[PDB]
Amino acid sequence: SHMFSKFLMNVKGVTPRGSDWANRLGPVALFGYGAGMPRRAPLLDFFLQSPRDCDHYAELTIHDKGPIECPPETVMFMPVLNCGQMLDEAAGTETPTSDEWYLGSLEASTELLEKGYVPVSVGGDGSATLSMVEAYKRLFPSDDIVIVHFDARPDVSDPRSPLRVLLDKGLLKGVVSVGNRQVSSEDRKVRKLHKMFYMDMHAIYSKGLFCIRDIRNDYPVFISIDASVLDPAFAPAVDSPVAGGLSTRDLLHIMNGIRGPKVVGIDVYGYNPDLDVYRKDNVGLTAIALSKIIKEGILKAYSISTH
Amino acid sequence: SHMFSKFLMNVKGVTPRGSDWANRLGPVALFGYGAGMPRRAPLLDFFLQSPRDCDHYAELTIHDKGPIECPPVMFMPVLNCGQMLDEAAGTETPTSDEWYLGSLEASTELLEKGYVPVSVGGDGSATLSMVEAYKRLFPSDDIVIVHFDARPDVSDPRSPLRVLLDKGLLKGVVSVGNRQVSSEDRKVRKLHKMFYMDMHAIYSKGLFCIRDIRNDYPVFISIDASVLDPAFAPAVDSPVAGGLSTRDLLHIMNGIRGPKVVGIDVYGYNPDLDVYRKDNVGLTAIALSKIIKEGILKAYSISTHT
Amino acid sequence: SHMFSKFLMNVKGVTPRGSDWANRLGPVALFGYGAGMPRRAPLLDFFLQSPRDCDHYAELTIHDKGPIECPPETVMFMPVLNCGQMLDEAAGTETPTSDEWYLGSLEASTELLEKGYVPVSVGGDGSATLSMVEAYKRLFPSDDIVIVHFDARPDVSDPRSPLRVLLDKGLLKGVVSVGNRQVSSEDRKVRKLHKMFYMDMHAIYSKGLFCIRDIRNDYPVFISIDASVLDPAFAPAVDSPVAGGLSTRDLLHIMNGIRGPKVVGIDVYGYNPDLDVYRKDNVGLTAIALSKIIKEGILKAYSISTH
Repeated sequence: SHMFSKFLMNVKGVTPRGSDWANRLGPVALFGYGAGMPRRAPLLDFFLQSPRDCDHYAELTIHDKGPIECPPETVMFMPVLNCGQMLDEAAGTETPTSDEWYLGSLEASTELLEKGYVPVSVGGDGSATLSMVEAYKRLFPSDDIVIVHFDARPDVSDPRSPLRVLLDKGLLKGVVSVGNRQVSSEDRKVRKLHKMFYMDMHAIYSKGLFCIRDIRNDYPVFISIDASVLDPAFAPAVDSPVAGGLSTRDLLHIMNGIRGPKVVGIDVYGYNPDLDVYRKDNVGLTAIALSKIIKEGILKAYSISTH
Repeated sequence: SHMFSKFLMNVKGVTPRGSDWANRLGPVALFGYGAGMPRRAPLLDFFLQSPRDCDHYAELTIHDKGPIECPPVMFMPVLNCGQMLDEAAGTETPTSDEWYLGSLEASTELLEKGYVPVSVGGDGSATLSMVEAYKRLFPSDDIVIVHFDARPDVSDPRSPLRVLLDKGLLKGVVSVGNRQVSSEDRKVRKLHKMFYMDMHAIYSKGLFCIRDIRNDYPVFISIDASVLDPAFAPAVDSPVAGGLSTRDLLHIMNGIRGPKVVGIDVYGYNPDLDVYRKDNVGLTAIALSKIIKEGILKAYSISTHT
Repeated sequence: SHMFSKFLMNVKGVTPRGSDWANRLGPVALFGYGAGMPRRAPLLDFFLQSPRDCDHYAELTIHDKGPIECPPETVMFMPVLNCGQMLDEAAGTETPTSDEWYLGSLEASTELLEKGYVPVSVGGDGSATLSMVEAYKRLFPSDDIVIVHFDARPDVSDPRSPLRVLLDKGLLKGVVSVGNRQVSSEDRKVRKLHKMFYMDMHAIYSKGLFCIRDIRNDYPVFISIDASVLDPAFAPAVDSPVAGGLSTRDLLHIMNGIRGPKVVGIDVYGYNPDLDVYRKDNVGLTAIALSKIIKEGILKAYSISTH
C-alpha cells in the first residue's frame, strides 16, 4: 500500500542498534497503528506530548532519528525512537485493507527487530499483535514466545482473531489472559484446548489486586493490551464496554509484575476516539489513561527480569 | 391506569412456572419500571442489547413468552415483560399511587406464577410494592432486605424502606455503602435495629475482604445507583463522592447469602443526569446493565452456605 | 486590590472566637480563592449547596455571620463561617495579579487566624498554601509546621512553586508528599536536600491503600490538596492530568489518618471548570468529588488528635 510508503521508507532508513547497547535492554521503537479505527488517530500524538517522567524514577527521551545513544548507568534515561504514524494522511483517502495493514505492520516490525529495537505499537484494533510476534518468530525461530494479554474478553472464539491465529499456528509457548469478565462457552473450549492460563476480574479482585506481586515467566514476553480491560470509568472509548474492570492504577500494578528475560513487543489498542468521554476542553479520558499505560509499558521493556 | 393496560394484560397472560422447575431456583421475570423518572427510560432496552455472558461462567437467555424451559448447561432464562408504561398510549404521566398499584399487581402475578421478579428503573418505590406482594402471598416467610445506597433513606416516613419497616413486614435490613447519614437516619437505625455497612468502615476493613453477608431468610435486593461513586454512576440526583466502584458492588453482591431471592430492584438512574460518551452512550447505563445481569445470576445461585 | 475590598471588609469585621470555644478545636472559616484559574470559579457555591452530613456522623452548619456559637458536647455540629468569594464579581473587569492574590490571601488568613478561626481556602492554583502558612508563621513564630501535600507531582522543582518557597525560607518543620506519580530528577534532588517524606502512588498502592492507618505527627499540620492527586476518572478538571491516581474514597481514607494537635489551615485547589467532565445537567464531576473532600477536610480540623 502506497499509504505506508513514507513511513516504511523511514523505518528501514533507521540506524541499527549501536555496539554501546551490548547486553543492555532496548532501545525502544514506537509507531502508530490505525487498523480498524477511525482515520483520525490522536493517541500517538497525545502520548508524545505527555510528561516524560514515570512512576518508577526514570525518564523517557524521545528521538525522531538515530543514532540512539545508550545512556550511562547513572543517567535514568529511556530512549524511544518515534517512527510516527504508519498511515500517512493526505496520501489519499484510501482505507488500507486488513491484509495491507498486516503486511505494513509485519515489515515495520521485522525491520525494527532486526535492527535491535523493541517495537511498541499504539492504536488500532489489536491485529498488530498478530503481525508483530510473527515478525519476531520469523527472525528468532528458536525463541519461545509467551503473550500476556489484557482484555475484557478472551477474544479467541473467532478463528480470525489475532490471538487465535497465533495459537492455531502453534507460534505461542503460552498465553496469560488478564482481566476477562465476559467469557463465552466457546471461549472456555479454546481455553482448555490451547491450555491457556487466565486471571478473570472477579477472581483477581477477591484475592486482592495489590496482592499480585508478579507473573512468573522465563520466556520472552509480548505485552498485548486492549483498552477494554479497563473499567469504562477510566477507558470509556471501547466498543461494547464491560463494567467492572481494572482501574488505570490496577493495570499499572499488574504490568509491573510481569517477569521475563526480554520484551518481544508491546501492543496498546482498542481505543476509538468516537467512543470517548471528553472534558470540556475536548481532551479524551481514554487517551489520558493509555498515554500513561504506554509510558510505563516502555519502562517495562527496559527493566524486566526473570526475578 | 390505562398506561399500564397493554403491559398488565401480557403479564397475567404469562404461562406459569413449569413442573420441571422442580425445587430449583428461578426462573426470573424482568420488567421496566419508570416511577419518578423521565418518560424516556432506556435502561431496560440497554440491558436487553448487552452481552449475555456473566462473570461466573453462566449465560443469560432472554425470552419474550413462555413456557420457560428449565435448563439441564449453565443457562439462565429471563422472561422479558418489557416496559410497564406503554409509550404512545397517551401523553399522560401515571401518579405515584398508579405506579404502586401497577407494580404491586404485576409482582403478585409473577410471584405466584413462580417467577422471581426483577424491576429495572424508577426511583425505588418498586421495592415497596414488590416485597408487599411477596408478603401478601407468603405471610409465613420472613423477609430481609439488602439495601445498597449512598443514603440510609429512612428519615422520610414516606420512604419505601421506612414504610416497610413501619408496617413490620421486614425481619431485618442490611444497609450497604451509606456515606451520607443524618441525625434522623441514626435514630431510625437504632429504633429498627438496622444493620449497616458504611463506606468508610467497609473500605478501611478491606472491600475485597468481605466474604459473606450471612443470612438464612429470603432476601430482597434493593440497589440504588447512588451507592456507586459518581465516577461510575453519575446519573443520580444529589451525587455523593467516595462510593463503590462497579467491581466493588459486584463483589459485595456475590457475597449475599440466603435460601432464595424474593425480588430485585435496580433504580435511581436518570438519563438526564448521566455522563455521555461521544456516541451518546451513558456511563451509568453501562455500569447498571452489568449489575442487573449479575443480579439475575444471584437469584439462580444463592445459598445459605457461608 | 479593589476586587478584594468587599470581601476583606467583611472578613476583618468578623466577631472573634468566643470564650465558649474554651480549648476546643475550631471554629472554621471558609473563603473562595481564585488565583491562577479562570475568573468564573463555581467550586465554593457548589460546596455550599451540598449535603452537610459527613462520613463520620457529624453535621456541618454554615453561617454567613457571627458570633459562632460553640455547640454542646452531645450535639455533633461543626460550625463553618462562610466568608464567601475573595474576588467580587461586580467590582470591575480587572484581573488580580499574582501579588495581589498573595497579599489578599495573606491578609484574610492573618485576620481569620488571630480571630481564632481555622482558615480553609477553596480554589485557585495552590498559591494559597504559601500565603496561609506564612500568615500562621507570622502570628506564631514558635510553632513548628508540617505540611501534608496531596499531589500528582512533588511540585518543588520550580523555585517559584509555593512549597519550594516555603522550604527555601525555612518555614517548614517537615513535608509529607502523598500520591506523587510524576517525579522528575530535579524533584528527587529537592526531596533529598530538604529531607522530604513522600508516599508515591505505586508504593502506597502495592502496600495496600486501606492498610494506611495513620500519618503520625506531633506538630500543627497544614493540609494542602491538589485535585490532580485524584485519578482523572474522579477529578478530570486538572491541568496536565496524570492517570493512575487516587479514588475519592482513597483520598478520604488517607486524609482521615492524618495526625496532629491542630490544623493550621486547609487548601483545596487545582480545579479548573474549563477542564471538567460534565453531566448532561452541567454538573462537573470534579466539583462533586472536591465538595466531598472539602467537607471531610473541615471534619478533620475539628477532630484531629496526636493519637
